[PDB]
Parts: sequence; structure tokens; C-alpha cells
Amino acid sequence: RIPLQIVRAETELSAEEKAFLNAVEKGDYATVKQALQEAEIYYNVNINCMDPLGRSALLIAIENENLEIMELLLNHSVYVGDALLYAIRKEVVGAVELLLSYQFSEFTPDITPIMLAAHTNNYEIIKLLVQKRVTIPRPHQIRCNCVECVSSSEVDSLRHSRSRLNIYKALASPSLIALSSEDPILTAFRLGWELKELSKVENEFKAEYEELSQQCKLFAKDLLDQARSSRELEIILNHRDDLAKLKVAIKYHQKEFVAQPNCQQLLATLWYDGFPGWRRKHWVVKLLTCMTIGFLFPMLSIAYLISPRSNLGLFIKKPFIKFICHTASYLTFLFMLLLASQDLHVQGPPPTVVEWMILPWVLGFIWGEIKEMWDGGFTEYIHDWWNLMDFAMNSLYLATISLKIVAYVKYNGSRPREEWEMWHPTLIAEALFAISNILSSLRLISLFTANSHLGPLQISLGRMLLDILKFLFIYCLVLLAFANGLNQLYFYYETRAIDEPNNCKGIRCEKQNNAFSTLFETLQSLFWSVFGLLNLYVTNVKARHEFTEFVGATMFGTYNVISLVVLLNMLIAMMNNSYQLIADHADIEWKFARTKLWMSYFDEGGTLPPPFNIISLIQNQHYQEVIRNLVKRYVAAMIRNSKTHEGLTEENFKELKQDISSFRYEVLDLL
Amino acid sequence: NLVKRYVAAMIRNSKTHEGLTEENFKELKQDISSFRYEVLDLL
Amino acid sequence: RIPLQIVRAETELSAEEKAFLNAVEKGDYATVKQALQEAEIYYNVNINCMDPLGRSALLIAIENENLEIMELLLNHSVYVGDALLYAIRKEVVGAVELLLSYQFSEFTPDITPIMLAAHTNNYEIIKLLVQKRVTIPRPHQIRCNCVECVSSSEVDSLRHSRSRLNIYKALASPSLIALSSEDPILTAFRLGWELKELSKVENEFKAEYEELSQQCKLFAKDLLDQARSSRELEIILNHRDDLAKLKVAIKYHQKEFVAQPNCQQLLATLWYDGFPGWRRKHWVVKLLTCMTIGFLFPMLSIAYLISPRSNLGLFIKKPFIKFICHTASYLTFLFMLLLASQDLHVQGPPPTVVEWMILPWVLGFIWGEIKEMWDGGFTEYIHDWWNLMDFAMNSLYLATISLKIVAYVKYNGSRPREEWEMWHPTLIAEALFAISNILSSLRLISLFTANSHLGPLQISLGRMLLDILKFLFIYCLVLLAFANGLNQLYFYYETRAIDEPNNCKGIRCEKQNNAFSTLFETLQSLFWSVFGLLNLYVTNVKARHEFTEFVGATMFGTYNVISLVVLLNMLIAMMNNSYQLIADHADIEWKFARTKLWMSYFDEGGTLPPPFNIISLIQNQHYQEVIRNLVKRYVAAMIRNSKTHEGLTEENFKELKQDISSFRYEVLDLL
Amino acid sequence: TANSHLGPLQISLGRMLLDILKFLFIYCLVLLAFANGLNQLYFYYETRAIDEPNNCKGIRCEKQNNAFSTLFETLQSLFWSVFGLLNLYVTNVKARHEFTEFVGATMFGTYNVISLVVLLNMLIAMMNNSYQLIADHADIEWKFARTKLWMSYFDEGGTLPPPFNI
Ligand SMILES: CC(C)CCC[C@@H](C)[C@H]1CC[C@H]2[C@@H]3CC=C4C[C@@H](OC(=O)CCC(=O)O)CC[C@]4(C)[C@H]3CC[C@]12C
Ligand SMILES: CC(C)CCC[C@@H](C)[C@H]1CC[C@H]2[C@@H]3CC=C4C[C@@H](OC(=O)CCC(=O)O)CC[C@]4(C)[C@H]3CC[C@]12C
Ligand SMILES: CC(C)CCC[C@@H](C)[C@H]1CC[C@H]2[C@@H]3CC=C4C[C@@H](OC(=O)CCC(=O)O)CC[C@]4(C)[C@H]3CC[C@]12C
Ligand SMILES: [Ca+2]
Ligand SMILES: [Ca+2]
Ligand SMILES: [Zn+2]
Ligand SMILES: [Zn+2]
Repeated sequence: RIPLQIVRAETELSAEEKAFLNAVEKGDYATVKQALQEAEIYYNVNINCMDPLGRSALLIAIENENLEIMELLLNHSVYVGDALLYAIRKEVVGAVELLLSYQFSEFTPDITPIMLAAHTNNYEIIKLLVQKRVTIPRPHQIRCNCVECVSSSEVDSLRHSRSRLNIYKALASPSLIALSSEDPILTAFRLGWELKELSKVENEFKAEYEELSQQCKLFAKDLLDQARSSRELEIILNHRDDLAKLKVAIKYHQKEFVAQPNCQQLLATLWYDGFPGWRRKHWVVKLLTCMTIGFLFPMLSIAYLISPRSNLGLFIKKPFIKFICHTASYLTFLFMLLLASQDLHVQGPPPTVVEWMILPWVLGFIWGEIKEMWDGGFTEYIHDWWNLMDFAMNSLYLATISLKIVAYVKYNGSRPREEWEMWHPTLIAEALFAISNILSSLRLISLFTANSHLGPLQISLGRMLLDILKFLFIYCLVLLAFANGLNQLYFYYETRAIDEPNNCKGIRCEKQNNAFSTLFETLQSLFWSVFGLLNLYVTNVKARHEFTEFVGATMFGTYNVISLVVLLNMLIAMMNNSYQLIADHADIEWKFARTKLWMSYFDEGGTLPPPFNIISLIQNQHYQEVIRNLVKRYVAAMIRNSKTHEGLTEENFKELKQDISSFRYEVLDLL
Repeated sequence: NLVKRYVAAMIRNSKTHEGLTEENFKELKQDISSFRYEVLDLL
Repeated sequence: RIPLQIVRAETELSAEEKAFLNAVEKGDYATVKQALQEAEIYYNVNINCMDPLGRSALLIAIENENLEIMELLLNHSVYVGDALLYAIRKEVVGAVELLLSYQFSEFTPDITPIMLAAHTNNYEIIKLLVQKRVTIPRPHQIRCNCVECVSSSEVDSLRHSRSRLNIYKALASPSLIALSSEDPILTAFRLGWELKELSKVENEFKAEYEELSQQCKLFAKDLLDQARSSRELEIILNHRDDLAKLKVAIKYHQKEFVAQPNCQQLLATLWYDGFPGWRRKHWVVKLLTCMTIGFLFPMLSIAYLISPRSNLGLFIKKPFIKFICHTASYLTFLFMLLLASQDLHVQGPPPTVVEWMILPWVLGFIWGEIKEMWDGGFTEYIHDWWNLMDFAMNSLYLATISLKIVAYVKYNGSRPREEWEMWHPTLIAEALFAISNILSSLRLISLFTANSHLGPLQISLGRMLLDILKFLFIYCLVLLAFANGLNQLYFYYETRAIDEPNNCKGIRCEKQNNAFSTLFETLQSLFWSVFGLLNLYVTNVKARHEFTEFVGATMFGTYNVISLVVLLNMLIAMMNNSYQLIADHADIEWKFARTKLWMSYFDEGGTLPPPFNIISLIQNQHYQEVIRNLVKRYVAAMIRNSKTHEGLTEENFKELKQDISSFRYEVLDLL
Repeated sequence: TANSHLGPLQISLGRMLLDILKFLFIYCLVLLAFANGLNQLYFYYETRAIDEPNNCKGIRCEKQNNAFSTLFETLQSLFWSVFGLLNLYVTNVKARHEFTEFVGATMFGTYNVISLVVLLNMLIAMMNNSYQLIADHADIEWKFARTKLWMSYFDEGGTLPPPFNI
């Protein structure tokens, strides 16, 4: 048998005292008042005493919203401490007003009434608390190293982190940003960015800072949603302290704000500037118009170069026409690169007619990249992540040009390629040119963003490449390990190239040999084993060492089982799990990326596609009025949605029970 | 006949789904309080 | 502008008449009674009139559960029709009792009060209706062809199907089976089986019959769940009209009833008859005991053959020991089959020592199969779906024996196999023996059911083989189509075997040839193209018909794209979707299959593993008492669970509003 | 385990290796069965190593031979058939026993269909189902494993890395 007792004993209540608390619970005003006036005389019943479940009489009256017993206890001067916070968390405006008019606690000591109101996100109570001059202390920097922060971290790191988290949850309140903020949209933007940075820094408290940042982004989105006219939309988007607030939203990565339908509609009607009725057109006439503009890019470009002030000169300044001209010029560049592959023994030859055409687009690409560098700056250049491969293309083109010039100057004769040197400058130049050709032709992935049916697909690829990168570390570790083992076994039986039937050594021969003789060749062989191009007899030696053969063969088999059966199917399962997490927000992310692509063409800089590129208090007052109407509409909408969602608990049933019982004792008293 | 049956069916299904919010609790609270001030007035 | 009107106009109510219905809605008894006694005199207000929303005064009183206005209207003799059914659907026992004591309708004409009560599944109302002698008409056979059924199908097939569905939904009520049934468990079993058959037949009304069958199975499971002692469990399982009801449940495929924890515990303690403490033992001692019993199967078998009445004779009659002995004998048979592969030029040789051992297990397997046939019967034999491959094994073994005997009798000499005939009886016999070896060795999949970690895996394979079978039709259609096309192109360039370098024709040669010359070889080639074993140069001819080559190559490429890229990934996606639908019920299905495997060993027949197999109203009364206690417990449990689930709608809020308003007009009247 | 972005990935591998181990029993049973059948058919036509063009016997030669002559070599051949490194003409004999050839070839085809088409896609579906059950608690399991790794270094014993500990 197990004895049961109370190992942590407390102070029990007496019979009359339990009767008093029970009368408070059922709401008998006559009995409670009689007990109070009897206690004032006899000092028998403690009015500030506790209950078995953690509450006192004022707490019971507050949770049961019985304002009349609550004010009776206030008039009898019961203990008051933390009951204000209890009324704040209870969301009872009458209790809040009465306690403003005048041990164990389930609240942290930092909990201030404004902060608990900001947690409860109740606009009424937050505004009544803000009516009095009440202050929230400022959080320090994200990476602050001052003496106060290091002392608070050293003394009690749990209370420091809880205090910072408590401050930021107070500040991220949608009601507390709707009031007491000169610019709620910009405040929500900066607060969301800061909460994202604190989510990145504080690893353990990551999810709560993530959800606070998401709450701020949702608040900004709904505030934009409450607009009701195109002027108000453009006052919001064009406020600066054009499209300044939109550029700020793009800078702070507010994809929910950017992907608003009204903002996307305004961006679309700015994008289709020259064509007012592109929204309602057929597929065939859209394709015909696109090809018609795309076949006239040199005419429009030379029109801009000659006279910007004409029906054709400023026609390319429209964003869609500029995008079509850039795409058409780049596609003609790729067509010429395809034509370039269509005497070959000259050492360091002069450039042909096709390369003589290619050279100005190469110079224009380099000039455009360095012009974007010099104009935008550094962080904006490195943030794009396409400029890395753009730099790779420019570097490979420059290397090809330099090697071609070096070969043309240094060599003159016509020697057949069969006896050329292996590190010949012409060979190096042509290899670099082919690599740059591939990089140029995969640069077209960036144009899938502007299409409706390919943009989310590109977003899904960009989100699953991260998991491919995660898997590549494990696969390369396994590859290095098995390459090391197979080298350590097989590098005694290395054979010269002369002993081979056709003077070829390596896995690229007709008869594959020496697949595990050197570390480079072992890495190549175990890489090509994934696609099945490495035959089985590469695990063979001329000597009769059958045990050596069997250990090498089972090493190869273990590598194949780990890679193709385990790791590849692991990669399939990982990307399949990752795709479902992206399919929900793919539309929003695609709309954000397409907005960035659209705003990339709104500038006057970079207008000419290559190779042609080498040849004020009223605004504040109107914005304040629009935001004031927006805040009123948003508070009304979130009040309506609070009165439309579920919201109901057993609090409501015990509230109705309390009202019925208080009335019951009232009419039993009056009758 | 189909429209009469459909209106009856969707009324029944409106009276069979969840449909309830804190509007209903404050409605009952309002009825109880209005009655309360009524009988405090009559008595 | 669109005009709006009432295209289907109805009869509006007058002002006093709307006032009367509004007074009924708010529950003013004084106003309603005054209006009734005024209408009795003046004939100005129609008491049976309709409202804008389809109801009358009695309907409003019934839906608002206001029994006092409802009985007032009953005393004033308002229209009564279908208000009883309205009270049945409303689940108000007072309204039901009062209407029992005494146009447009949203109910079908077949709706009878007992049937609507059975739909509502309210035990109280169903019992009050059953107190009066009330009858439900019998549904006919599933495939009945009588004149009444064919006439009802021809006259109005919608009303016939709705009537049958209405009858079966009435009969499948858990409360209506808990009452008025001599055997609720057997009634639920037969009703679930019949509803499954009607689900199979009625294709359009499939889901509702499926959910009714599932409801009956759940009712039977919960009725078994309400047992509270091992005697009651065994009275339920051992009732017959041993384990007769359990065998009936297995026959009717009640997997939920079979997979009950108490039933599985009783089956386990019958299964581990000889070992009382196998439940609490270590893995190593379990493995040691299993190998110890498995290495002694001939000793236990010969002990049973010599003397069944001993410590060793009846030791094999225990189910676990019998299962271990069968498994050990069959594993030794497979070990001998492995040994059989370890002079070869004799035409029709005598059987060797290993085959002379194999022959009695072959005879024992055939004898056991025909004995199971003769004992169990026909439907039980063909239902197992393992007996098909068992028959295949027996037929191949018999064919091997017959061909070996024919070869031994007909041939005597010793000719080397290089010049044997291609259809030689020895060659045919050895091919059939190898095929039977594979079938014998994959017969071990059936033993994965008895294991804890492999049984659900076998269930998942058995459920995804259906989708593989579904996909195989499409793949074989594509295979036949592309084989036909490639034959029609390539069968002009068929070359003889002599013209080949090594006198070999077909895709099984060193140099693959003639892959699309005949239909059989084209089917083989396009089958082997799936696994990559068919090289690319099989699409080549000796002549210089390059267009012919290109069309053949692009046909091969289109087939590879359809098969490996589209169809194989389709199969992967289909099985991945199918696995998630099986992972939920895999435990229940595995427990059912393991119960079937356990009951297969409970019989005295088939005790000896091969080759050794060729060498009473008190029961009804106790069952009735146990079922009566079970029904009382189940009704109490489902009443408690009805008072524990959500169950609440705006019906409850308008009920409380009606009570408050009726009281309000009452006290305004009394004061 | 000590890394933020690789620890849950290692946990996911450690949880899907159990399902790979579950599948390996069925695959090895099928492998043993088809190896037994192909041995029982093909072990009459075993050829010596001397008769071969380059005195090599087995599936590791230039010309693959005797893939189903012994049980060890049949197990090796039907293992290497999974990755496609076993050519089709290993189901060939010098004699003109075309029925023997056809039965051996359809045995090889049935094994390939069971393994690559059915069983491998079964393994893919099984690990894909198993990964979703682990993705929810991967963070908690990784934090537990990293806590164990951290507490492994809190002791004074085992302070010196090798070879300084001797
Ligand atoms: C991939 C195969 C078909 C070979 C053809 C290669 C290129 C000639 C293709 C591949 C990608 C194509 C691009 C994919 C998407 C677009 C966006 C498309 O714009 C829209 O979606 C129209 C609506 C809008 O811009 O608002 C204009 C054509 C363009 C650049 C396409 C131009 C032609 C490209 C470069
Ligand atoms: C697949 C590899 C490892 C080669 C070995 C082949 C056979 C020797 C194996 C494969 C399947 C095995 C069977 C799988 C499952 C079981 C059930 C097992 O019983 C239990 O799970 C114990 C608990 C109980 O029976 O209640 C007894 C052994 C047995 C028949 C195994 C016996 C050994 C078998 C036949
Ligand atoms: C796989 C490719 C890139 C070849 C390189 C092989 C090794 C040189 C790599 C592969 C795995 C790497 C390890 C992966 C993870 C870590 C944890 C990392 O520690 C952290 O994550 C820092 C934070 C912390 O420890 O709290 C320290 C480096 C280390 C041991 C890495 C060291 C370098 C390793 C051994
Ligand atoms: Ca750029
Ligand atoms: Ca059987
Ligand atoms: Zn600081
Ligand atoms: Zn009938």
C-alpha cells in the first residue's frame, strides 16, 4: 500500500471562513456584506485570506466579473496587489476602470499593467492604460556589449531573457502599434525585421520571436488591406520620410505586404504602361505583340539613342517594353553563341565574324555589371545572388579574350592540333569560352519569375536546392571515405599507360583501367559509379590475388548500397517533405520575386539593352489622415472578427452562472 | 418544390452546424441584465 | 439594373397573424392563450397557418421545446401531421410523449416514427416507440428478381433506392440492435456483411452503405469492449447456436472485433499454452527456446506417432510448439533444396541421395494440401489465396517427378549435354524443379505474419500490390503498342543466325542483334530496356537507311521517356499515396491476419509436419445474461459519451433564450 | 550532432535506417530464393577458367561468365544486377538449349521486376512515410543528442586528445 498525504502542507481555512469564500463564489451580496460588517466588529473572518486553489475574495470577484461584490470589497479595503494585473488578463473593462479608480503570484515581477495589456491585445484596456502617462523601457541593441547588459546576463540569464522577450512581446502588439506610433506601417516593418534578427540570434527562444515577427507582418498586411480607394493606396505606397514605402517593404522582406492584391494591381497597371488593355487579351494576340516588340529592339534602341522625345524614343522607357527589349537582345546573343559552334589548325587565330559580333555584347554585359555596382552600391549588389554567376560569366569572358589575344600575339604558324601542347592557350581559351556559354545559357532561369506558370516552380527549386546542399555534405563525406579506402587497397597495382592495349589510362577509355590507382581517379570513379557508367571489371588486377579482389569488390558494393539505395532515396524523401512546406507560400513568394523583377525595370538607369549601352508637409499630413482612417477601420475590423471567431470557454458559462446566482440571491432577498 | 425543400434543408443545416460565438453569450447576458433591471424596477 | 421580385409568390400573413406567430416565438403564454380564445370566437386568426420560413405554431413550439404552449396548442386542436416526426428529429422526449398521448414536408413519405427514431439513434425515444407494437418492413434479397421489386424499380427507381437505403439505415441503428434482438453481436455481424454486399452492388450509393457497415462493426467492437471479466469474455467468444463466435467474426471479416485487446490477450494465452511466462522473457532466452524446440521436431513428431499420451506426445499439440515444428521442418526442407544444387551427362539419371530425401516432403505437402481440401471444403480453400501458389508448387513438383520418371524409363545411354535435344525431358524437368524451388522459397512470406515487426510490413505490401496490378495494365498496353510499332518498322532487316560473328541471334548475345525482328523478341527487348540492359546499337541495320534509323531511334526514345520517366514515377507516387491510407489500419489488419494464423494451428488436423503426416440451454441463458449486462453497460457508456462530446449548437442558445423569455413574460404577468 | 543544420538530418537518417533494416530482411529473402533457383538451373553448365578467353572466371571479368554457377557467385551476380552492372548475356550457355535459356532469362527478369520496380519503390514510399513522423520531433531529439555530446566533454577524464593521452 502507498500512503497518501500532503507533503507540502499549507494553512487551512476555518468553517466560517470557507463559508465566506463560498458565499463570494455564489455571489450572495447580502451574505457577503453581512460577513464583512460582522468581521469589522468581531475580527473573526480574515478578508484577505487564500483559498485551496490560489485565489482570494477579490480574485474570485474579478474572475466572476461581479462588479458589485468587487466594489464592496474595495470599499472594505481588502488587499489590492496584483488584482489589477488579474483584471488586465481577465479582459474586463469595468474591473480595470474600478481598480484604476481605486506572496504567490503567477506573473513574473517584470509584469507591468501596460505590458500585460499589450500581451492581451485588448484595444480598450490598452487605450485606458495609455491615457495615463505610462512607459515601457527600451530594449538595448541586438548585439549590445554594455556593462548593464553583461551584468544582467551574468547575474540571472533567465530573468534577463524573459525580460527582453516580455518587452518585445509588449512592443509587437497590433493595438499598441495602432496607437502611440507616428507611422504604424514603418514601425511594424522595423519591428518585424528586429524580431527576425533576435530570432536568428536567440537560438533557444526562436519560435516565439518568429511568431511575433509573423504577427507584425500580418498586422501590416491587414492595415494595407483596410484601404478603400486607389488614392489612399498610392498615398501609402508613395510616402517618404516614387514607391518609397514599397521599396522599404521590399528591403525589409515583407512578402505579405508586397503580395497584397491592391498593391499588385497598382504595380501591374504601372507595368503595362503602354498597353491599357493587356489584362483582357487573347493568348495568340499577346504572343504576336510580344514577338512584334521583340523583333524591333534595335529600332527602339537606336530611336532612344537618336531622340528620346518621340513616339518611338520614349516607347522603350515603358517597363514592359524595356523588359521585352532586354530579353530579345539577350536571346539574340544566345542565338549568336549557338551560331559560333557552326581553318581549325591555326595557332592563335584571328576572331571570326561571329566572335567579332559577340565582343560588343560581352563589353556591354561587363559595363552593365560595373554600372549596377557603381550605382546601387555593395550590399544591394551582393544581395541579389544572381550577380555571383554574372561575375563568373564576365570573368570567364575576360579570360577567354585575354588568352585569345595572348595566343594571337605569341603564335603565328599553322601546326595541326594533334601535336599541340596540353596546356596550350588556345585550348584553355576555348574551354573557358564553352564554360561561359553554359553559364550564359543557364542565366535564363532568372526570367521564369515573370511568367505565371513558371515562377512558383522556380521558387520551389530555389527552396529545395537548400536541402540538396544539406545532403551534399554527407554524400561528399562518404565519397571521400570510400575513395580513401579504395586507394589504400588498390594503389599497389598501378599500371603504366604503355602497358595498356591502346595507350589510354583511366575510366574514360574503351577498356576501363586503374579506377582506384590515384586519389583523383578514385574520386572520379566513385563519382561515375552513381550513374552506372563505371563497369564492374575496374575492380580487377592482373595478379591472382582473389582475396584482394573480393575485399575491393565488397568495398565497391558497400559504397553503391550506401549511395544509390540509402542516400539517393533519402534525398528523394527529403525533397518530397520540403516541397509540401513550400507549396502553401509559393504564390506569395513568387509575387514578391515578380515585384522585385518589375521594380528592377522601373529605373531610367540600365534602359538600353546591350550592346547599345556602351554606344512638402502636405504629403506627411495626407499620409497621417490616411493612416488615421486605416487605424479606425482596422480596429473596427478586428473587433468584428473578435466577435466572429470562436472565442468562448467555460469562463462564459460560469459568468452566466454567476449572473443567475447573484440574481437568485437578490430576488430571494427582495421577496 | 425544390426551392422550398432546399430552403428548409439549409435552415435545418444552419440549425445543425456550430454557428455559435461570444455574440450568443453576450446576447444571453444582455437578456439577463435587462430582466434584472426590470425586476429591480418592478419590485 | 436587375429588377428583384418574388417569382414564386406565396400567401402572406396578416398583421395580427404575424403577431400571433411572433408571440409564439417569444413564448408569451398569456398573449398566445388570449389570441387562441379570441380566434375561437371571432375566427380572425388562422391557427394552422404557415410562416415565411416553413413552420407553423406547433412546429415553433416543438423546436423551441416550450411544452406548455405546445400542450396549449394541442388542447386547442391545431393541425398535428408530421409534428410527431418533427419532435422525433428534435430529440425532445417530452414532445415525443405528449404527441404520442395526443402540404410541404421536409421528410420523404416513407418516413415512419420508428425509422426516424432509428436515424436519430436516441435510445430513449426508440424505446418509447418500441413500447408500442411497431413494425419495420423487411428488405428483400440483395439480388432479388421478384415482380414487386422489378415493378418498384421500373416505376420510380429513386424512391425504391431511397426506401431501401432508409430501411437499412433504420436497421443499422446501434440502439435498435441493442433492443429487439436475440443476439446483438451476431445481428451486427450479419448486418455489416449485408451492408458490405449492398455497398458492392449499389455503385452510386456506395459511401453511405460503407459508413453504415463501419458503424455496425464499431458497435460490435464497443459491445465487446464493455466486458469486465474473463468469464464474460469467454462466454461471448465460446457461444454457439470452441471459439465459435470468434470463428464467425473471422468469417464475417470483423477486424475491429477480432483486434480487441481482451480477445487478443485470450488468444495469446491460448497460443502460449506450454509456456506460461513467455510474455516476460528476454530476447536471448526466447531465441534459445525457439531454436531448442526447432532442433527437436523429429523427436516430437515420432513421440506423437508412438504415444500421444506422454510428456512428449501431447507436447506438439500445443499451438506454439506445433507452429515451431512446422516452421523447422519446412526450413530443413529448404536447406535440403539448397544442398541439392551442390555425373551430369547421364540421360534420365536415377535420383540422387538428396532427391531421395526430398521426395517424402513433396508427398507430404501434396497430401496435406489435398487433406485440407477434403476437410475444409471448397470456398475456404480458395479464399486463402496462398493455396494458389501452394497448388502451383505441388503441380510443378509432380511434373518434375513425372518427367524424371519418363526420362529414366526412355533413356539409358550417357550422351554429353552439348548435343542433347532442346526439348529434352531432363532439361524440362530441371527447369520445372528450379521454378518450384523459387516458389517454395518465396512461400516463406506467409510466416512474416506471426512476427511483431514484419506483419504490418507484409500487410502494406499486400495492399500496394493492388496498385502495382492497376499500373501493370497501362504499362503492358504501352509495351504492346511500342512493340507493334518497332516490329512494323524493323522486321524487313531480319538477319539469319549464321551471318552473325558467333552464331547467336537475339538480345542475349555478346553483340546484341535483331532486337525488333519478331514480336516475341521485340517484347523481350522493350522489356529489358526498362532496366538498361538493352544497348543503344540494337537500333542499327547493316544498310545505310539513316531516316529508318532515326525513326526507330526516336520510337525507342519515346518508349523510354514514357516508361522510365513518366510511368515509373507515376507508380512511385501512387504507392506513396497508397501507403499512407494503409499505415493507420495496418495494426488492426495485422492483428486480424495473426489471429487467422493462430486459429490455423488450433485444430488437431494437420498436427504432424511433413514428412511425418504420411507415415445445453445453460449456455444460451448465460450468454443472454452476459449480453444483457453488456447492453446496459453500452447504453450507459454511449449516454456518458454523448454527454462528453461537443454536441452543442445554436439550438441550445435559442432554447435558453426561449426559457428566459417565457419566464420574462410570466413574471411580467404575475407582477 | 554539434552542428545546428546537420544534427536533425543525422537524426532523420538514424530513424530511417530502422526501416531500411526492416526492408533488408525481405530483400535478402528474395535474393536467397532467386539465387537458389538460378543455381539449380545453371550449375550444370559450369566452365573451367582455362576455357575462357583471358583465363578469368566470374562477373568481375571483361566478358562476364558463370554468373549462376555456384551459390556465392549467384549471390554476387543477383546483387550486382540491382545496380545494372551485370550484363544480359550472363544468361547464356555454349549449348543450344533455348528453352533452358528462356527459363533462366525469365527468372532473371522476374527477379529484376521484384527488386527494382516493386521493392525499391516500396523502400522509397516507406522512408517517405517515416520521414514525416520524425520531422516533428527532430528538433527535440537533436537537442537531446547535442546535450549528450556536450555532457560527454564536461568530465576531466579523457581531456587529452590522442596521441597525448598515452
Ligand atoms: C525550353 C525550350 C522550349 C527551348 C526554348 C528556350 C528559350 C527560347 C525559352 C526558354 C525560356 C523562355 C522564357 C520563359 C518565360 C518568359 C516570360 C514571358 O513573359 C510572360 O510570361 C508574359 C506576361 C508578362 O510578362 O507579364 C516572355 C517570354 C519568356 C522570357 C520566355 C522566352 C523564351 C525562353 C527564353
Ligand atoms: C532473410 C535473411 C536473414 C536470410 C534468412 C532466411 C530465413 C532463414 C529466415 C527469413 C524469414 C525468417 C522467419 C521470419 C519470422 C519468423 C517468426 C518468428 O516468430 C516470432 O516472431 C516469435 C513470437 C511468436 O511467434 O509469437 C519465428 C521465426 C520466423 C519463422 C523466421 C525464421 C527464419 C526465417 C525463415
Ligand atoms: C564533406 C566535404 C565538405 C569534405 C570535408 C570533410 C571534413 C573536413 C568535414 C566534413 C564534416 C565536417 C564537420 C561537420 C560539423 C562540425 C561541427 C562544427 O561545430 C559547430 O557547428 C559550431 C558551433 C558549436 O560547436 O557550438 C565544427 C566543425 C565540424 C566538426 C566539421 C569539421 C570538418 C568536417 C569533419
Ligand atoms: Ca546583374
Ligand atoms: Ca495451404
Ligand atoms: Zn546594453
Ligand atoms: Zn423482391
